[PDB]
Amino acid sequence: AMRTIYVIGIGTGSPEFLTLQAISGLRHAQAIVALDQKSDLLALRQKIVDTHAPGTPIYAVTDEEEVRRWHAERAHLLASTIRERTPDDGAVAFLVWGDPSLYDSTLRIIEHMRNLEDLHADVKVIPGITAVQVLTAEHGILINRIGEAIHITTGRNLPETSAKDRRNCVVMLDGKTAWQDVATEHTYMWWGAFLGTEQQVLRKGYVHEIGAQVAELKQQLRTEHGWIMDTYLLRELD
Ligand SMILES: C[S@@+](CC[C@H](N)C(=O)[O-])C[C@H]1O[C@@H](n2cnc3c(N)ncnc32)[C@H](O)[C@@H]1O
Ligand SMILES: [Mg+2]
Repeated sequence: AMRTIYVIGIGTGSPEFLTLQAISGLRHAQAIVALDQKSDLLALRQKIVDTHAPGTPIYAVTDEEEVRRWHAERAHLLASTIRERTPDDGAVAFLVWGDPSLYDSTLRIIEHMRNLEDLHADVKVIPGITAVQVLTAEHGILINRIGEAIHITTGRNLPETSAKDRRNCVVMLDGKTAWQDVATEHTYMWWGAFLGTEQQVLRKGYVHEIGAQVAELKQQLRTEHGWIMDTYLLRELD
């Protein structure tokens, strides 16, 4: 009939964040794919699979005109791999850090690939715990004040974000230190890096007070580990 493609959120930093639904999907997949270096992450991901889908290898796919050429080749690669490793009624799982819906290209890639390679499949998305949810849980805070909007955005977008939206915003994908550029005396920040993991680091306080310190810390950690992923929440406590 058709194959099932599970797109499975595997959470952030720890195997404890996996849902029952995710575990069922992993255990029923006849093949596992991940579109991707960060050795710590590869190791965490393998640990999740070793625990729940032991005996199933992870097929990890890694990267002008060249990008467009790579996408076509990647599409052919994915379709061929799926057809080889699963029967016509079988199931493949794609692993996605956090939740598949949030700042991730896997679903888009799958949809493009299916169209280009004429791959008949039922796509089923399985939610997972996002970095945002780990940040708020580890700090023991609410993501909003009563009735308040929540603006989730990127470091690149932050300087162009309205003051009104910056009253309660979550910032992802910040390669720099964008809190320094938008803070007032009332701006409070909850920050975290390597959330969920044994190398988790949390900081909080007024940007007035801690912003330069966290900027220094983020560089220290990046030099040490070779990379860093942080998420933070800014709130105007006026
Ligand atoms: C490519 S997006 C993927 C988001 C993912 N789908 C999710 O639901 O969390 C990567 C961004 O997520 C955040 N991030 C992911 N893992 C993190 C972690 N363990 N600690 C802190 N931030 C993390 C950072 O903002 C990072 O730049
Ligand atoms: Mg205040």
